[PDB]
Amino acid sequence: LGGYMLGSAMSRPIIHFGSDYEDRYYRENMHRYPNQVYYRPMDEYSNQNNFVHDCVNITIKQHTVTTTTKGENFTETDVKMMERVVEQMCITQYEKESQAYYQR
Repeated sequence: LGGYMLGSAMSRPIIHFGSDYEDRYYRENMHRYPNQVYYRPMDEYSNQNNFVHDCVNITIKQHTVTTTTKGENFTETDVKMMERVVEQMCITQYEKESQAYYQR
């Protein structure tokens, strides 16, 4: 966390995996997953998935670590469901300042 920020929530997205089962599983148990993602300003690694994967892994880690506190682990399914969400948020965060940076 040594030099990041918490810039916006972007509610709780819905991301239709392609299985009615997962689509319920998430819609029940979404609250354990995030509604905000940490990130940094553009300092290298800023184009397609580069920036997104870095902030994703931090926020998926922050969830991991919040649940090593409570006495849980997110199994890899929950983690992959989180990654869908945490990516969708961070892509939106790229689509703010970086789009002004590439405006001129």
